[PDB]
Amino acid sequence: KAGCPDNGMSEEARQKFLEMHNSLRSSVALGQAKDGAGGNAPKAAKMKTMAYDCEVEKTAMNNAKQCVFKHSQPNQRKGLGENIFMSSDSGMDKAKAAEQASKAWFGELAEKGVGQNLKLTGGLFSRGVGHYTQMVWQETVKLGCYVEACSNMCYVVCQYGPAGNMMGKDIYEKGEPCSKCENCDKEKGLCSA
Ligand SMILES: [Co+2]
Repeated sequence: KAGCPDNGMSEEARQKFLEMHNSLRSSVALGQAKDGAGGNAPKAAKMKTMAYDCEVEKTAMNNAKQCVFKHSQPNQRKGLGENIFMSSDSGMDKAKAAEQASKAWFGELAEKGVGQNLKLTGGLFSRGVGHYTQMVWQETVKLGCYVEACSNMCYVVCQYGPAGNMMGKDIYEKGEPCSKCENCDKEKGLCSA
């Protein structure tokens, strides 16, 4: 979602990825997101707005173009986190793929649960909610994704800068929406720079 190269990724898909990420981060920040562990995820005091980044898309593309479903190694995406997703519908619309990937990742919260302790402990890290926690990582403010049509799958990779899912760190700071940032609408809960 914007000024990126004509590289096979659709603008519609870029826009959908960013829109979904910010919308879902907002829902969490406002205390509106159901948590499988009980109640809703806690409100966030300074959930940051994401922007789309063409350079992050470039390293996401390096993974997706391989048409093998797997996480890239850290040095193949220096300083970035990563979520991956696949569908058997190889030729599906890329915007539709963006929506499905974003929902599947976010769904870990409702389905597996996270709870009110947002410190990324070894326990939490091992419960398989790492796609969700990366989507709502407070300090992650750059998003870049690529969707590749492969022989047997539609393969989706998003990368995230700076990387989230840092062990021992909080996913986000708890508090009333906007309570710890200036450029923020109390009814949205997202902080801009
Ligand atoms: Co993963």
